[PDB]
Amino acid sequence: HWGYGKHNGPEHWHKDFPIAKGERQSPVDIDTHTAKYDPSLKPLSVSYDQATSLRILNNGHAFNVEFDDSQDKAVLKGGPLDGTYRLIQFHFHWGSLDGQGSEHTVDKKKYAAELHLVHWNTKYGDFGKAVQQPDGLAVLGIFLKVGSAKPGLQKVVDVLDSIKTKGKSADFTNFDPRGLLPESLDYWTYPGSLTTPPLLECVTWIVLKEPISVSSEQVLKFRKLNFNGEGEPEELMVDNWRPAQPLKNRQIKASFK
Ligand SMILES: [Zn+2]
Repeated sequence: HWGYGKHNGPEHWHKDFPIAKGERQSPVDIDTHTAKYDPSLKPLSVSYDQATSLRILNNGHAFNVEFDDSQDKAVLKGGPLDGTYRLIQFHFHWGSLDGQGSEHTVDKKKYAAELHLVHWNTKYGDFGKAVQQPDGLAVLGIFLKVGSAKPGLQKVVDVLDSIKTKGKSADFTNFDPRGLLPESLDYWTYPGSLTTPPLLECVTWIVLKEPISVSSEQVLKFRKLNFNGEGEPEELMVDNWRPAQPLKNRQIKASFK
């Protein structure tokens, strides 16, 4: 029964998921004055040309756009990573107001939202095995600010009416995740965790420096989603973000000077 309310939000998660107070929790604040350039970091390789989206699902905490991860169709490699990581889903976290919504922060700045493209390391065979490993997942995080519309998001926005409430799904084929990327692939990277229960410390985070812009109408449609199921009391799906956690014994590395 975890969520983002008063009685079940991030500050309660540790009772059921004690690693919430662990050594490698996410998100974190990215201090651009202490992150150090690492010349051994390689460019990211994002290979999404054969991506096969299947479905979109309201899981009661966000919505997931799901992919076929039974072949190396949409993969992330390079950067800080060893090996090949397959895209399984993306989702967002967003606010009730444009001044909050992101999970990571940059010099304490909160963005309106944050996109997470979730990938698992093919050496572990399946997502469920990957999340048990410290190098099991690679999550590409992309900030959203409100400004111009993002044309490549509009197909997602327009399906949201069909998945208003928890447990609803809809076919969602032929969606191209390349339309969600910024121009630059400059990034920060650090070792961390899932940002939702079970909060497993299995993620190499790759957070892009450059935000994407979405329109105020686009974000407004995110905020019409519901956390509840159909026929239950309506509670708008907003503020589904975990705040920054202690960095502890970690360094954030930058791919760029
Ligand atoms: Zn996420």
